[PDB]
Amino acid sequence: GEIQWMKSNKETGRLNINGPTRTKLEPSAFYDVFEGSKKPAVLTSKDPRLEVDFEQALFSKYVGNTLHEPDEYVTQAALHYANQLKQLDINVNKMSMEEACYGTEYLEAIDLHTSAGYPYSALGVKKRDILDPITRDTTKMKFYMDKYGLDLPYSTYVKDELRSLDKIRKGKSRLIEASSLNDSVYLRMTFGHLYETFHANPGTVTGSAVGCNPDVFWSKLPILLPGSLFAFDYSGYDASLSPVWFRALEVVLREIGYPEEAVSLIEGINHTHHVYRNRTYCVLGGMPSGCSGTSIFNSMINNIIIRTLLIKTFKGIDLDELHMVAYGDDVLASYPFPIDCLELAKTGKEYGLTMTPCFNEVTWENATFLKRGFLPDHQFPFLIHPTMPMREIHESIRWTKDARNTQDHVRSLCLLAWHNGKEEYEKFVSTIRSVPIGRALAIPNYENLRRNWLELF
RNA sequence: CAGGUCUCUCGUCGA
RNA sequence: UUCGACGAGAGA
Repeated sequence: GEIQWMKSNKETGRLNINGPTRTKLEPSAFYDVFEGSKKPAVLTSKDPRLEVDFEQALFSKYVGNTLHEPDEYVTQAALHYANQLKQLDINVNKMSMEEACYGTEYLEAIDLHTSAGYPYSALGVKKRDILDPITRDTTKMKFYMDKYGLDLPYSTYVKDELRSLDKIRKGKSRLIEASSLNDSVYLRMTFGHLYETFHANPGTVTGSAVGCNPDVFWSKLPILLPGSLFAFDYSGYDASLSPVWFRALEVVLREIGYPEEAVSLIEGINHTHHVYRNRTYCVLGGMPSGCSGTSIFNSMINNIIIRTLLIKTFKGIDLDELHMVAYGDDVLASYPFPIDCLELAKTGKEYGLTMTPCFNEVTWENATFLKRGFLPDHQFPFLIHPTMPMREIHESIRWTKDARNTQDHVRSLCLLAWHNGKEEYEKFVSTIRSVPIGRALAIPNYENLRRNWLELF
């Protein structure tokens, strides 16, 4: 992905989208008793902690484009993935606007607690001023889709969140491309049922982990991915995607029977306009993260990428012998034979992909997925714990958006940490008990946590 | 008053 | 066990 041009809003006529510059994160009741080095991200170029120029850092991720267009390897990869998807019988029909707006069983209603995007926010219209969970009315929605059309620009904002200390001085905050309500509605209408299918089917048919629950999914993976394991992460996945991957995504959607009217929306996300503050810019390539279907499309593309890199790098691959699941850029995969990932990553560079783990042999003992390790339980080794490092839980507990959430916050971290074992857990709970606010919390005991988890099977 | 698309899990109030 | 509204945490 590559920024094509960037121009004044006075020159493009776009209303300006200016978000808040101050963080909602503040030191928690446990800032003092736990060690950590993450801080809230830089949100303005004025930030004292900055050691670089902000806006060049913010946009440095768009590292250009390479292939615009499938070679035969991309093409066979896309069709193998698309053929796999056929067993799901995805309904390529349009969703009503009412379903796109207000939800179904496997499609959540549009989130009424977040911005309505360009132009509404600059105009002071909120989603809840257009959509209504009780009436379930869509005439106000249709009116505004008529008034402002489709293919509106994405409102860029900096994500308020913790980052590593390295990424503070280097202005390496992450961007949110807020979707306009109009585009959310239209991409939900045309792809709602695909979303429904992917949400109801985490696994190795969709090749997607969206909708999994690591507590029980981790024990399912060694069955789902038999044979030898490989994996990697990517440097700046969404911004590194060249248009060829969006043209492959269109082949896949075509093969499962979408009409061209639907398939060509994908070009409307491979080619995008964004409004950051007072200036407009335009990107070719690259997934706009806040867009509808972004996690699903990124995972589909990832299935295309892996297959493409398999058959271009080695002779005599049988794609039908590949198992994989992706969650965005995160990949876990298996093949009857060990796969040289250093070689794969190299091929990935020929397509603009910067892929990252030396190339250690991937084992269940060292693999990670969704930032969790894998650790067979001692009593029952056919049941696998998702392990989250204690450093990350320590970093989390030192901050708060509202002291009213301490119990929920600390409870949620307890359910993540215990998988690291009784010793590490009791040390965690004990530090929490070392401040008065810690002593007031309801904290489960490891044995209860372990028994509850054991009973899930 | 603002700051995306989502998943899971937990909690609070109901059925 | 299941379903709705709201809040939270982690992950993508």
